Amino acid sequence: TARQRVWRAFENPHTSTMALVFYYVTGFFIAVSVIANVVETVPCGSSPGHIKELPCGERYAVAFFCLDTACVMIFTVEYLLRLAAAPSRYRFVRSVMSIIDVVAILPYYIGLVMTDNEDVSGAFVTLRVFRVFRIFKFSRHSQGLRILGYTLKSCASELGFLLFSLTMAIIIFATVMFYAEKGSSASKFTSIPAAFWYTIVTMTTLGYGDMVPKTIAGKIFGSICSLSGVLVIALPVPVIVSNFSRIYHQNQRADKRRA
Amino acid sequence: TARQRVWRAFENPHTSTMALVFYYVTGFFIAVSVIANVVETVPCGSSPGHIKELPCGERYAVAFFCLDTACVMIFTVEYLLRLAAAPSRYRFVRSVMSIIDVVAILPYYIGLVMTDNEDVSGAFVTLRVFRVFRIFKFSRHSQGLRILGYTLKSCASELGFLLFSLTMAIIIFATVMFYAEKGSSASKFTSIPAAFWYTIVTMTTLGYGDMVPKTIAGKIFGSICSLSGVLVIALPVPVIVSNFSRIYHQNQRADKRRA
Amino acid sequence: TARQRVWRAFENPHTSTMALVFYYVTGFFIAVSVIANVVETVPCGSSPGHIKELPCGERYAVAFFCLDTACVMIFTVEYLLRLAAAPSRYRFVRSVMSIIDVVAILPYYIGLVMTDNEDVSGAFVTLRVFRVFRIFKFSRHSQGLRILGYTLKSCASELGFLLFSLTMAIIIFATVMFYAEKGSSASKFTSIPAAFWYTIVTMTTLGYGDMVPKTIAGKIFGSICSLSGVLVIALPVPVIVSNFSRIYHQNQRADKRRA
Amino acid sequence: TARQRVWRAFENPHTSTMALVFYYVTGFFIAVSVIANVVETVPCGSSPGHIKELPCGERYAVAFFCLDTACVMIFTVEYLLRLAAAPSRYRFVRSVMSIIDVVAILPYYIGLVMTDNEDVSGAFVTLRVFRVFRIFKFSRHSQGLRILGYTLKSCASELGFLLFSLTMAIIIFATVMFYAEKGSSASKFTSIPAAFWYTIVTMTTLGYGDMVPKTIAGKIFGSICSLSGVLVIALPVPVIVSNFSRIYHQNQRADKRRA
Ligand SMILES: [K+]
Ligand SMILES: [K+]
Ligand SMILES: [K+]
Ligand SMILES: [K+]
Repeated sequence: TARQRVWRAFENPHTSTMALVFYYVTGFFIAVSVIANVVETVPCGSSPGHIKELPCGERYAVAFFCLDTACVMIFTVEYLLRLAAAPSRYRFVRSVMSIIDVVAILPYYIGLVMTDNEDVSGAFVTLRVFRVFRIFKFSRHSQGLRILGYTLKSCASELGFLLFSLTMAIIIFATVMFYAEKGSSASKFTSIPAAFWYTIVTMTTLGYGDMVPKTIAGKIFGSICSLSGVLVIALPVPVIVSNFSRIYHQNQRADKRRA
Repeated sequence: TARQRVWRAFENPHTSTMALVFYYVTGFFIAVSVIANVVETVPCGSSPGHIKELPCGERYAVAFFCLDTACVMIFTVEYLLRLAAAPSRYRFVRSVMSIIDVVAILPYYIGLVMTDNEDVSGAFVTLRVFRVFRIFKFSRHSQGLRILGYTLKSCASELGFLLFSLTMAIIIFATVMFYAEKGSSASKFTSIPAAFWYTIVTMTTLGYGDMVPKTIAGKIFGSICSLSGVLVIALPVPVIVSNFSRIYHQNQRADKRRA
Repeated sequence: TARQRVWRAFENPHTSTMALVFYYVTGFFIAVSVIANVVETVPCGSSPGHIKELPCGERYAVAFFCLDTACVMIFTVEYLLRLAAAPSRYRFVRSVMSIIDVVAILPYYIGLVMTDNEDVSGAFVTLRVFRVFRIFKFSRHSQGLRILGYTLKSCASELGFLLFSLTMAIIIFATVMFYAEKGSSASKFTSIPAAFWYTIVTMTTLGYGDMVPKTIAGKIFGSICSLSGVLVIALPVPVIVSNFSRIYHQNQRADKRRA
Repeated sequence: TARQRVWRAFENPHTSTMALVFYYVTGFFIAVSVIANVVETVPCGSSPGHIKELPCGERYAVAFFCLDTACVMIFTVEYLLRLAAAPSRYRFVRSVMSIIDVVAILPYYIGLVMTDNEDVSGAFVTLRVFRVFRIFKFSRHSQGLRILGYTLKSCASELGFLLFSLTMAIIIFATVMFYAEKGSSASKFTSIPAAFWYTIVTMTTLGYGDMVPKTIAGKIFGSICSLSGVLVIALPVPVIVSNFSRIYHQNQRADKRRA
């Protein structure tokens, strides 16, 4: 029944002090890995023996590699233990969180096996991006009751419909703006996909201001887009508020049910 | 009983499998026409024998014309069958979906009969814009768009009042901003219609930043406009969500009446 | 009882057809006055006998003066009739709407009596601004049930508290940003009142981008300001939604009470 | 029974008219100190005998110092009486209003004892910033601030979770934007902390426009970030309004219990 004990330690950390300490140390390692990934891109000053400043990941490549490999060893042993402790190993692997784990650790090994092609580009940057997946294990650690997550799932149909309507509106407004502004001087509306950027920025009430209309027709349709954007940004608030109230009351009723 | 069978197959595609196949085929062609319209404006890049990169709709004008006319023939045939199978031709034409189909289908024929004036300026832009309403045919492919349109129809007098109040506030704030900003050096507030743009951008909380006040009075009234825009973000939500909720409740009442 | 008849015609337009036609013609004159004020600032092209283009109000000064004086005569006779028809003339004058009327018409007469000092500045622009008050008579004409107005009055305490808290937050964040950014190169945070503009723009989620932080401390506190701005723009929506629902239900219950 | 009478006069200014006078006097001095802090940074304009316009706090450093020390002596005396009249000195000091008073009152004395190092850089900025918390003493002058602070205390774990989730999303989006934008020419995404600014600006729907993506991948992920920001505008509203409504209901329950 050893698998039962280790699985109970993993899936339920507060039951045993050993489970709690393992949970806390692996959370600490997750946090240090995230911070190391963020910090290795910060340029170090004083330009030691170089024309320009180097990032922390290049000036201290060995140190950051040691930190990354320590974090990856911890994550790998933890994942293998979870795999060997799962009552249904196939079902555990089919879980989304196991997918997050595997896609978080495998970038390191892929970078290892491509050491011969050290000058790799496009795939190297993509692997370094995929290292961001380690953050998603925080929600395994900050696994507090997902009342907001449950309410977001409660509005999944509304969000899907809102995204479809947003796609329709974006295409329509982008067509209109491109044809209203294709002819301006040094125009940034060089195509309908180019106006996708303006439309998505306007309908979310960002307004960066890099692409702004310069024609009277362009400004009229940009105003229509702005009002549609006000509606877009404003709709979800009462929906989420009502759903959150309902779910919180359901959870309190379940609490008084279990008591 | 053949024409009415065809008509009910049009209304209810899920009944007959052949009707469902025709439904999915026309939906796929709608999506293809929309994507072709969006893509034909993209610059091809490194145009062969041309310094400037031509749009893909100009590099391959023959291929894009053939694809467009294929989609247009499909739409015209489908509309003609919808006209023949419809019991009341006048009322069916009066149905808003029929108007959408008509306004999406003529632009191709208008471009056809206008081939003598192939050197036009402006009108071709309007026709190519009107080609975008092929998207609205997707209303026939979703219950969400149908209920959204019903809600928008419900919020007609109320959203009209909100648009009227927004127009009032826009004129007031544009007046005060033009008069505060007309004297500035190299000012963009050259008139009150010119300040309509700044006012509508500020209320919607875009803030592109192309027109910003540069005087103390202008900045004061811009702050007032910004706060009024914060209120604008909230003004139409009660009406929209109340009408939508009423429609939702009546729909669930009908659904339980079905049971 | 003539005063009774004329007062009933004024305060209740739909009772008599004469009252309705007078109401509609004075509304038409209000609209034409508003449009004339907006249009007289639009620059006329072709620069007739001038170095630069003239606005419609200067190229056609006589025509716009005739239009303005016709509108002012109509407004003046209407206001005098209302004054002579009011059962309590002092109480009628004490009404806010009579104040709006008097402040809408008197700018014209003040401009008349200052014809000797035709080169007046600062007060002339202020009078032309005060001509915007004619728009507020639309809400006398579009006097439809102010459910939104009643709900806004229902939240008057909440809005007052929100403005006080907004003033506190603006002063605090402006102090912090000015002291974080007083030393940057060519800094636009030249004073705490200068940073009032940045703070009010950031806390409303405009982000024009003319004043942006350039220091690490400035960016940190700008991020705190941005989050506070998200809260500011987001709070009023559920409040107004609930109040609107409550007031609409109260009004429907009053309707079924009167029936 | 004199000390406790003084203490209850401090707690309940409306009881004794002399207590109310002292209350309004200290509130007026708080407002005066706040306005003096704000105004002393304004450039005086056309400095006599100086090319650069000095701030009013430097043109009249003696007058502003005298006004500041008057306000500080009033605050120090008022705090000393609050300390003497308080029954439990330790607990009263532990009360948050006492901490606010202390942190607002020391900066003047810290500047006093530091007069030897009158040539400091940076520390004086921190002290002058800490002078802004004289505003928070207005919490003693409003029930709205008190209930707002109680609500913020209630939304402690939940708003902590929201800040944690915002940090997670900010790190993820900053990573993807830095890696999409690091290769651009003259890019402002020089690191992941550098892209923290763009990410937090985009989620809050500011869009200053100083940092904008200039690559197709960057624009795609910026659009995703913009939509996530639209969701951010709605995420904390349910918690805030639910806790505030619970506090409001309990307050009305207590008020009717008073009746
Ligand atoms: K901007
Ligand atoms: K916004
Ligand atoms: K914005
Ligand atoms: K903006």
